[PDB]
Amino acid sequence: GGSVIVIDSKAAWDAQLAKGKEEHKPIVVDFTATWCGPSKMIAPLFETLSNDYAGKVIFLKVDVDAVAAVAEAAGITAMPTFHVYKDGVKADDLVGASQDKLKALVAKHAA
Repeated sequence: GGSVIVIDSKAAWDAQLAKGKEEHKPIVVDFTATWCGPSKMIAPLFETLSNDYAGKVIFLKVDVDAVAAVAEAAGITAMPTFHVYKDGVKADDLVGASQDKLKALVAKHAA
């Protein structure tokens, strides 16, 4: 899926956040579920932005079915939910399938 990194475990989740802190590059995470309509509708844009901003922003995907513990720790309630992580901690979020809002989120934290 474009440049998006599929997170398959808590261990991979921690390592990616640790690398993003090392490299001083922001991380945008898409918390998804295959039963969620809005999640499937904005996934193509998340993939496109992952290609456009490759080198500036790290893009992760967390399926709440595959890694329930990471979704629980993140406090997810609705989907799609986007989280921005800087230096290991959550710095921003965006809930909903708004296309303009997602483009603005990635642009805000890539500058």
